[PDB]
Amino acid sequence: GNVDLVFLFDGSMSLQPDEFQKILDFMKDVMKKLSNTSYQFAAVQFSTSYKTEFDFSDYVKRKDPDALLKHVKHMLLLTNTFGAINYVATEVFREELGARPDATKVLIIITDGEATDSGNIDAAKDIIRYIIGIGKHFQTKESQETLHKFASKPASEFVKILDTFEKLKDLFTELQKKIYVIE
Amino acid sequence: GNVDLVFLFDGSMSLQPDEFQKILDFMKDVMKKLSNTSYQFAAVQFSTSYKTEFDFSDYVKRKDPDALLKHVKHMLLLTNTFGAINYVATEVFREELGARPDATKVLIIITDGEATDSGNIDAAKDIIRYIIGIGKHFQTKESQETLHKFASKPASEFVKILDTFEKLKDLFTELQKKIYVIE
Ligand SMILES: [Cl-]
Ligand SMILES: [Cl-]
Ligand SMILES: [Mn+2]
Ligand SMILES: [Mn+2]
Repeated sequence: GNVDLVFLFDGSMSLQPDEFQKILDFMKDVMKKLSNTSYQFAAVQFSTSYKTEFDFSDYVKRKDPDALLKHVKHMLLLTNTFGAINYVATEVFREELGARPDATKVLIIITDGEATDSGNIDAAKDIIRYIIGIGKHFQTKESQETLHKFASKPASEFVKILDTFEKLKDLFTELQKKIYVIE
Repeated sequence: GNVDLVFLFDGSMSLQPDEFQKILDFMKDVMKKLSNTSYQFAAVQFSTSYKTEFDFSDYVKRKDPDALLKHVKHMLLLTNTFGAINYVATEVFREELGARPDATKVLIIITDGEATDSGNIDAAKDIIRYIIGIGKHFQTKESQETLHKFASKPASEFVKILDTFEKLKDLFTELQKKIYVIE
């Protein structure tokens, strides 16, 4: 059926210009591949606070991915992941913002560091949540587990750990192998 | 998993140059949208006889549909669909020709007239068969009914009827709404 997918990307102080660009490229690639499908998209940059770069209505109005993200500016601040996730659940997934009523909700969280805040993401528990942890900040198994709480279960399918930002290209390659025209 | 898909397109005399071109356009549109996925394609033109325009190996070596179908010459003869389907079953789905051993076999038959031969297609029965009947030769319930025996069950899912070749543009729009990234 319909799929309303939200990209919640890390814009923290740790990211180098090229790394931030690779995150933007990844989001665009998936969007272009899935253009003219039953998917609709929204994008929110998060660091210390949260900013919807374009919401569902924006995408519907102008499907152009490159145009939708042409305005993004790297925040360069903290990594308040609990707040960011709750922000999507209540401020982005809204009918008035273009979200479709009984559409399946999906969240693709991309981050390069552990969350600097805490609390709960209970309000977002019914959204299908994928998280992509990139870079040396996720070298240890300990740091990787910290991401499970944000993603759906099992972690084996929903939590993806990438050692480099270059690997985002590999991940896109792999996701395309999972694309099918369903009966 | 892996999907080996063969397009079997009508090259009969009834087809005008632009109608035959729209059939090719449909095939290429499909292939382009499904590029870099688990799908691999082969195309066979049929009329009085049959011709593999490119096989699975060719597709793999040069994944460019436009380049893959540039030499196609409209046969302009009859409509031997029974023989054609049997040819795909035994002369196209072959590992030496690029077909993957246990990939799901799918056959997309595109035609604008009733078969001019008879027999059976028992040998192609394990292949998921879709048939697209286009035009004036299918304006009666009887003519449309004859297409059923070539496709998988139920006909309501595997038989597609288009009043015009223009409609192949519509059909492609429709099928894309069924494109999803599987878990
Ligand atoms: Cl950081
Ligand atoms: Cl004909
Ligand atoms: Mn960071
Ligand atoms: Mn014909």
